[PDB]
Amino acid sequence: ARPCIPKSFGYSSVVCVCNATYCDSFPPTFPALGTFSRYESTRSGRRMELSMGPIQANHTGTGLLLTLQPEQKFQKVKGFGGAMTDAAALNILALSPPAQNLLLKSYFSEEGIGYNIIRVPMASCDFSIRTYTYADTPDDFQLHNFSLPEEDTKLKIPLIHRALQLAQRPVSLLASPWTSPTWLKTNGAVNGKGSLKGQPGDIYHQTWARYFVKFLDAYAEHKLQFWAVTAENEPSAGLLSGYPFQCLGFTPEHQRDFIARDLGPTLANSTHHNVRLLMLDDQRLLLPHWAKVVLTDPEAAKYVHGIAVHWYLDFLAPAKATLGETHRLFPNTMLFASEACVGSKFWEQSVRLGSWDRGMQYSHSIITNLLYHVVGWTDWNLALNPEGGPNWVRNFVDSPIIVDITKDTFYKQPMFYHLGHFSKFIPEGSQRVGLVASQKNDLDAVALMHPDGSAVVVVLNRSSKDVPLTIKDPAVGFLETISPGYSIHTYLWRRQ
Ligand SMILES: *[C@@H]1O[C@H](CO)[C@@H](O[C@@H]2O[C@H](CO)[C@@H](O[C@@H]3O[C@H](CO)[C@@H](O)[C@H](O)[C@@H]3O)[C@H](O)[C@H]2NC(C)=O)[C@H](O)[C@H]1NC(C)=O
Ligand SMILES: *[C@@H]1O[C@H](CO)[C@@H](O)[C@H](O)[C@H]1NC(C)=O
Ligand SMILES: [Mg+2]
Ligand SMILES: [Mg+2]
Ligand SMILES: [Mg+2]
Ligand SMILES: [Mg+2]
Ligand SMILES: [Mg+2]
Ligand SMILES: [Mg+2]
Ligand SMILES: [Mg+2]
Ligand SMILES: [Mg+2]
Repeated sequence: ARPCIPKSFGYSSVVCVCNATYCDSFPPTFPALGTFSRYESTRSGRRMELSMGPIQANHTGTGLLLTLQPEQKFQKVKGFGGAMTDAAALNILALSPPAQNLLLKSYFSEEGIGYNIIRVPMASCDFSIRTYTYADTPDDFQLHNFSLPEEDTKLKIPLIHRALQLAQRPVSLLASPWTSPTWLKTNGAVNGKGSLKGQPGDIYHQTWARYFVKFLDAYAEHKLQFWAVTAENEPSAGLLSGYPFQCLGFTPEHQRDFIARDLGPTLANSTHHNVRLLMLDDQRLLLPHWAKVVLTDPEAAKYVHGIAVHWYLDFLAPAKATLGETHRLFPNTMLFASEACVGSKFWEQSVRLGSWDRGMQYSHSIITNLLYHVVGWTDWNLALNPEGGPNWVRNFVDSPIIVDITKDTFYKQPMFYHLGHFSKFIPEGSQRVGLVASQKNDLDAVALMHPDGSAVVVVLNRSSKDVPLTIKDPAVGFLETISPGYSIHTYLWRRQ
């Protein structure tokens, strides 16, 4: 294992500096029964530092106790990852090959944080430098002129293969479109207010559904298979006049009927029938309404595997009214967080190198999502430049890895480590279990059990105050620990 090379840029914490010959690295340590592992990251600069401690048979005192309830079972976890946008691919490929491989290993290798999801845009988005679709030849309803351009064949696809080949965990791919070809749209433009022409069940909608199959066919020719697709990225965006970049507007009723008549049946009657379909792929305030509109129509519901949710400017929001209510109404339709990013005010710089606050936003969001039944959490761009780009409409945002081309260097932000406290230690098939606090407290925490029956607990302290605490597992005993102010911990232990 190789330690963080820390660097401050004046924010509250440090980045870890990587280059062609060096990057910080680690696989999770399950010590002997009766011992626990602790991984600690701190604002002061500790980065996922491993320590161990004893598990006692007994505990006495008045301090905070967190008690696992391993017989209280909740959702199974699909996983964690990020988005291979054109911008992410361009930034990674701007490094020398050895630096590229250390960046990819940081995310995708067991030496890194064990990502197992990659979100793949279907053609261009704001994090593109060229506006294109896969079928720009006008009025090509047959999709004879459907093809993948070099953004896919020379940048994204080869990087996806490289990422998958570094992983031991199976990696799941998720596809989402931003716009259709403009000749399928009411406004004839990639951006602005515009929807598919006509109505679900017609030639425009059947062509758009077929475009999904042609996309999956084309990636399958490149030996890539998808776990899932979403029905549209941010369908509410295309309802807005002046929307600045690629979009395709659907009301929830339009999405319902498109799924029922066109996309569901077209996918089901294809070689890609095992690919899951996720609805919504948009902000939380649209729930539970969107779920009610789509999932109460049995001819739409039969095709919808899950509900994809985005996080933006609401990482510290309460989720009971949106995620909680949606789970209560539709508990057998999984919730999955398909996109999250930190945005700045329109006049502010998008990237804050070394912001601990942005790290805490990521981990607080992941904990909140897990406590409201969400099965996975997906970051946005895997890497950006120090401006938060490139981006053809200057809609810059932050990313967990920032590439500086001019020094063949990349910077791992606090967000990287906050996500890794979950991704590295919560394999696919892990299950959230109960965790109860003895007294009111300022901590954020979640407990899960691995498929093999091991325990994992994440404890985030967004306060400035150190909090001594005890964790009880009724089968092994008590972990006496401390949660320092501005820390995040992941605890691991064997239960037998
Ligand atoms: C990439 O990052 C690594 C880690 O921060 C940098 O590693 C450093 O590499 C230099 C190589 O010149 C090492 O310097 C050595 O200094 C001694 C003492 O003067 C000298 O006798 C040696 O010949 C050599 O120059 C340095 O110790 C090493 N540090 C670590 C922690 O491994 C590397 O420089 C970075 N690459 C670039 C291009 O900045
Ligand atoms: C579209 O595909 C057809 C059939 O292969 C081909 O004849 C035509 O040249 C293509 N059109 C364009 C504009 O590429
Ligand atoms: Mg600290
Ligand atoms: Mg308790
Ligand atoms: Mg897959
Ligand atoms: Mg408009
Ligand atoms: Mg495919
Ligand atoms: Mg409007
Ligand atoms: Mg978005
Ligand atoms: Mg981003």
